[PDB]
Amino acid sequence: SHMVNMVSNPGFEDGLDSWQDWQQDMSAVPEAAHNGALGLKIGGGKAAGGGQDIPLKPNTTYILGAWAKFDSKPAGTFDVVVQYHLKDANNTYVQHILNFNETDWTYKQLLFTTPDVFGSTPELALWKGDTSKANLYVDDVYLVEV
Ligand SMILES: OC[C@H]1O[C@@H](O[C@H]2[C@H](O)[C@@H](O)[C@H](O[C@H]3[C@H](O)[C@@H](O)[C@H](O[C@H]4[C@H](O)[C@@H](O)[C@H](O[C@H]5[C@H](O)[C@@H](O)[C@H](O)O[C@@H]5CO)O[C@@H]4CO)O[C@@H]3CO)O[C@@H]2CO)[C@H](O)[C@@H](O)[C@@H]1O
Ligand SMILES: [Ca+2]
Repeated sequence: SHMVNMVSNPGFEDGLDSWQDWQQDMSAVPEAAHNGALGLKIGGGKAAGGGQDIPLKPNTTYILGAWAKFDSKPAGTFDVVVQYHLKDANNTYVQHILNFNETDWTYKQLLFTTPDVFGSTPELALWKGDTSKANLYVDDVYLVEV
């Protein structure tokens, strides 16, 4: 079966379309492509990233996945995250996190199950917290209902 990818412009083949650019250090470039013509490059030297809002169903399991690599050895990580608050008194911030520190193309995925009620709109974050000179490439991001 072909399962719908909920991520808009998931392979950056439409450049930066549908991705919020938080630090102005994102570019869609050939060298960052694992698939197709383009991938996302997040420039090194400081923490930077981007993301998009993706409304999710309650009490539902999702696959979150991505291909990523640093072009040189990072100090920290690049993280692919689905994050949202719970509707509780503590405003609990839930994060489903894939950590990447690899210097070769690497695919990782996780599965998570959403709560009964959301406290905020789920956000898919591509967060390169690493502050080394290493550039980060990411491509073919997936968010898929099971
Ligand atoms: O800049 C203008 C622009 O801002 C937008 O808001 C952005 C903001 O710019 C970003 O800086 C911010 O980045 C945050 C990431 O979204 C979020 O995913 C990340 O969360 C961290 C978390 O802080 C950390 O504790 C966690 O550590 C885990 C480890 O990774 C695991 O290995 C370990 O096992 O467990 C720990 C604990 O769980 O990692 C996660 C993932 O890295 O924190 C970033 C901030 O430091 O995102 C904002 C959006 O949410 C704004 O939206 C725009 O409108 C505006 O133009
Ligand atoms: Ca691509």
